[PDB]
Amino acid sequence: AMANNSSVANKVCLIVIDGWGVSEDPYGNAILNAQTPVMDKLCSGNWAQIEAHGLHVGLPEGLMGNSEVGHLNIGAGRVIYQDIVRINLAVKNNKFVTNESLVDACDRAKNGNGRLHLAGLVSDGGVHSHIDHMFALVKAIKELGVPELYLHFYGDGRDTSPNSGVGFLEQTLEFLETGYGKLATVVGRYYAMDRDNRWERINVAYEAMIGGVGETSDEAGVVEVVRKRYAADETDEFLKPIILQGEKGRVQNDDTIIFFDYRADRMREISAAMGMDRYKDCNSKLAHPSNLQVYGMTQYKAEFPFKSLFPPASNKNVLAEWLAEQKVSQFHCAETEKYAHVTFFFNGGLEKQFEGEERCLVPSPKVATYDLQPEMSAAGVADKMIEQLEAGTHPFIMCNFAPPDMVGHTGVYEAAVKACEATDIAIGRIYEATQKHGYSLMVTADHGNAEKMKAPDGGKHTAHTCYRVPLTLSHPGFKFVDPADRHPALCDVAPTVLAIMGLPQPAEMTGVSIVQKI
Amino acid sequence: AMANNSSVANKVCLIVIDGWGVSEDPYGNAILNAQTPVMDKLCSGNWAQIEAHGLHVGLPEGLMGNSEVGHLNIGAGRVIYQDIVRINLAVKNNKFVTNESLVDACDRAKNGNGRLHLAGLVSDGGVHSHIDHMFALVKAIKELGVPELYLHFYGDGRDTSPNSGVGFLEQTLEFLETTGYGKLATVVGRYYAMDRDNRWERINVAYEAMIGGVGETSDEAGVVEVVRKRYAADETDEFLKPIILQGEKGRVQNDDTIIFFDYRADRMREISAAMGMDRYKDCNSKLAHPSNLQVYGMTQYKAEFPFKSLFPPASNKNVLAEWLAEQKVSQFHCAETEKYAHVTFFFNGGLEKQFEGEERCLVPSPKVATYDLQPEMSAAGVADKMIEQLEAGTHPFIMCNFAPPDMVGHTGVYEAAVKACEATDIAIGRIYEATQKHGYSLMVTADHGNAEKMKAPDGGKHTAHTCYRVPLTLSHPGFKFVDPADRHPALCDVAPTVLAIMGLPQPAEMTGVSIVQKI
Ligand SMILES: [Cl-]
Ligand SMILES: [Cl-]
Ligand SMILES: [Cl-]
Ligand SMILES: [Cl-]
Ligand SMILES: [Mn+2]
Ligand SMILES: [Mn+2]
Ligand SMILES: [Zn+2]
Ligand SMILES: [Zn+2]
Repeated sequence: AMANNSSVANKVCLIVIDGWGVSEDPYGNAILNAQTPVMDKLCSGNWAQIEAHGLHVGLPEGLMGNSEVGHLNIGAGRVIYQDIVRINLAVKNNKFVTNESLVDACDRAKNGNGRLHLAGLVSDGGVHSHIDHMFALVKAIKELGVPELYLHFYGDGRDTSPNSGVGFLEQTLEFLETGYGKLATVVGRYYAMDRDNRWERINVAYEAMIGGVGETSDEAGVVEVVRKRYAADETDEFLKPIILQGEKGRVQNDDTIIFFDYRADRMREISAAMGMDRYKDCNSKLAHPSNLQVYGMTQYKAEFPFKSLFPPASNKNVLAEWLAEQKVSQFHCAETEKYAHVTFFFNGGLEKQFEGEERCLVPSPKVATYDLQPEMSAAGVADKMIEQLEAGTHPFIMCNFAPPDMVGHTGVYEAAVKACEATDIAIGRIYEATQKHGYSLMVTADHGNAEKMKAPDGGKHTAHTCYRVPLTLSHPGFKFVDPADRHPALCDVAPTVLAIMGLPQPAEMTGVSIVQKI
Repeated sequence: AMANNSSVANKVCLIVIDGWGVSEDPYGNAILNAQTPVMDKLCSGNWAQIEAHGLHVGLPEGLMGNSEVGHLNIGAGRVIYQDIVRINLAVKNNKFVTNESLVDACDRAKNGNGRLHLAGLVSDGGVHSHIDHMFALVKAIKELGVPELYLHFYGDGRDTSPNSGVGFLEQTLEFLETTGYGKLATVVGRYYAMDRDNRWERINVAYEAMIGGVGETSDEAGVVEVVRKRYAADETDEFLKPIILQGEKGRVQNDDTIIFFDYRADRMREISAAMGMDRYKDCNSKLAHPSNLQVYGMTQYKAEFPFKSLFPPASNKNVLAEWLAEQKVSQFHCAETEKYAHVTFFFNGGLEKQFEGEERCLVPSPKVATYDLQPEMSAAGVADKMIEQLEAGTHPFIMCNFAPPDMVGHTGVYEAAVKACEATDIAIGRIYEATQKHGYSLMVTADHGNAEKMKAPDGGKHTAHTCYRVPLTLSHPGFKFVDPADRHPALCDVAPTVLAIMGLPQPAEMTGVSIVQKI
């Protein structure tokens, strides 16, 4: 128990059903078709339906939700953005020109020797990078007034077929006359983007960038150089270096460099060769430049000192942390299959247990597949939550219910039906104890699943869905309201909890409470 | 980092493959049939095959392993038993006579009014209890010299047939006259004694039979005839209304002591709480509640109860993670999401505690509907993180789990299971190469089998774990495997062996043995 447990206005019990979405279509919908009298009552009158997929939860548009994202967003009281979504939003919304690390890098160049470099995979493959990110960067760098910009083009031959490079090269050249920036290197990813510690490969790109070791060319003719490579059966992935500009186009002493790939695994070696001691591993006859600073689109290794344009989200003052800071104790409970989700992920994506936080794990059943015991261990989770309600120790308690997602993944419709009936029973037992012991009950889900067990052709559908999830509230003194500018979403669950409890909301929660007092 | 990291003789990398068993049968064997050159080499020459099922890992005889049992036993360096196994062993090896809580209860009776009660379900059902356990308690209590012992018989009709109770009753009566000691005091159906839905009006019937003799009077000579008459009236074992023997002397009285012998908690919480706490209020009984009772349970029924238990939960002190921290040696635990709990909560002894110097790493599992769509799962990422720790050299003990063989094995797709095992072997190869570059000894084991048996005999899918042995490998050529003196080697021997290789002391709580020998 924590010192301020008494100051709380309302004690709250939060049930996160796993894989329970709202769909009015009955075909293969195990939730609609199950006997679910408890949720039928809670999901009536004052209840909301909130988004748990796509950009509402920080995922690419149209992509289904999942347990890790779902619990992260539920616990955070804000949208947790996947890296790609963050960068594409920055491009769409012209946010690079005020990006803290990009501004820092351009200030560095401006107060120094004026020289900046851009390096990465240049194609529309979208696995490691996108040319659109490089274009957005060039435009921002120009607007920020950097004197000299050079581009190092790593040719793509795996994510964009082996003969498209000549087109991305032509596109880049045409782009640059913008009227700003100069192409300095072309080399295949086989050399620049090795991830198997074959530093003799890395050395070709390192020497190309530092020393101009390669075939000399200029903007005029560079496409013909590449065509000559194609005719000799040397494709994009494997292009040996082509050198444009002269020493001025090389990565020199005091220069600043930005890698624009957002996937770390194939950038660790080249970035480390430029900005740390791995140049020693290259065995280059060239001298390593002094006083370089390297920036990455994202964090490539925690051990690296490089600043990142989009570093890992700090995720400060998630609900669990804020309650501890407010001196309010809490309880998190799940069975084994979702135990990590209510702990590691619910608490912001890190291994941390906060002062006053008590955790409880219920063993999952030992069966080959969960359709053989569709009720799983929902009953035992219910037992532990009822025990906490009778104690009354913790003003905020929460649990996860596993059956709908885990049985949903089997594709067995009748098993999913039994799973939803057992889950509804457990919810009813918790609800009756909340009403006897003075807790307000909120039921949600992290994403849907069991409401869609059949594909259109009548076969199994074993995946999560994009349907909305419920949000219920037993307290009669509140009414659900929508946000001003967007649909309600999981980021709004935690702000709302705090409102009911009568606690302050931290600035870091950019979600909003979606209830009003009445 | 930690202060004695440099004192270790050998740094150890422990890989726990999930669901990788040893079977020579090629039929449906995705492990054997997959291309696995790395594990084929590690599992040659000096290597061992160790047990991961049944009593070797604390489970009932013949029962397959699972990830919680396996990671518990691997982490603990001892057999982590299941309540049932512990009690059955105690009966076989005459250990009730020296059970600490049983002796406490018998000393209480002996120093007090001399009166002790046994209460539970009397049948061979084996779900909630076993009559063999009750007989063993009678024999031990007699040997301990308790003056008076009374038995309260809850009739079984759910875990055994509805008209079998007369046999268990006859058996019990003959048994008591074989011990010249102990008296049957009550017969009442589990419908009353063993409710688990808070129907306190049912609990009260049993409570009043035990406390005040509310029921039908009988004696040893008559009880069988009474029960048979119940049967003729369509009242079977589960629903027997109370039968009262010995009169008041057989009742639960002031200052009496009572032992419940069921090992399953869910149906004992109500009657035991009625006797030993405040739920007698809920019974609304006409009888006064007795003063100064003491209640003992076969096992712990609820943490909130003050009751001593004959077999309380394992303390699990000085598991490997705690012991390494106590020796001021740092450590690293890594897994992907599906097995992250197993390398943390379970590996460390079944609790939420992170010890000083322990660094943890969770690798996201792939977001696919079912894992046969990406059978390599995230084995490569786990390997990337282990290789980063091996290059750093910070932690003298590092360990990881590889999920694919178990999780893909559960899909029953043979070719996907094969791909899972090939990816697992590749990841192992990359780790092995890192341990040789950076001066670690490599040990590979598994928590139980799965993928070595993907097809049932009829050609259908086999999605379950198995009872096959698992490997234990060691790259250090200074040691040879040696079997234990008195049993097959098992998962409980993995942790002691690690310590032996690292040159560290072994805590007394690790009752496993190192199964290597210095050369
Ligand atoms: Cl790739
Ligand atoms: Cl933040
Ligand atoms: Cl039962
Ligand atoms: Cl112990
Ligand atoms: Mn799922
Ligand atoms: Mn398994
Ligand atoms: Zn989920
Ligand atoms: Zn396992």
